[PDB]
Amino acid sequence: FACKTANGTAIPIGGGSANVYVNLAPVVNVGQNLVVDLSTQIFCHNDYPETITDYVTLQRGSAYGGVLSNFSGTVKYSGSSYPFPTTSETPRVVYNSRTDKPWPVALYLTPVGGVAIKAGSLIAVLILRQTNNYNSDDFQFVWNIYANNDVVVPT
Ligand SMILES: CNS(=O)(=O)c1ccc(-c2ccc(O[C@H]3O[C@H](CO)[C@@H](O)[C@H](O)[C@@H]3O)cc2)cc1
Repeated sequence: FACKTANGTAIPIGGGSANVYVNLAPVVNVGQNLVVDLSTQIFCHNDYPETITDYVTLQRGSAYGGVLSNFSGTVKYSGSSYPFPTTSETPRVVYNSRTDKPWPVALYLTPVGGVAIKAGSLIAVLILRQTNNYNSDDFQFVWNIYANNDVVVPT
């Protein structure tokens, strides 16, 4: 089991850390959601699906910077939503193919004015936890999520 990003970096077998850079809607109003879709950013696969089933959770999602100070909301993981920043580990998603499969995570963030997220800033850290039905591997793939652009909340 290993993963790759839309910015051309990787995390190999056994886990590790990578940076992800997301383009964000430049304007989000109060009462609206800013969507941060990681399924277009993070892709993973199973290295031996003939015999091994991989299980993948969002272990913890943490907020930083302007997201931490100016937003609340949810994380949607494989079709169900939970508070973000997270308060539990999600259910598992199965990875059962060598073919790249998106990691089905998206943040829905709503403003609690002006530049609310600064370009280049860290907005979130998402920990992907991978186990399997084969051995006792239990690995963390740590994704540091950065904004590529400013996000403005109008008055
Ligand atoms: C080379 N001979 S073989 O066909 O029998 C063979 C080759 C590779 C493997 C192999 C076993 C464990 C592996 O472990 C990783 O990949 C798993 C499947 O994605 C993960 O569950 C593990 O955590 C680990 O990343 C990867 C490849 C097994 C058999």
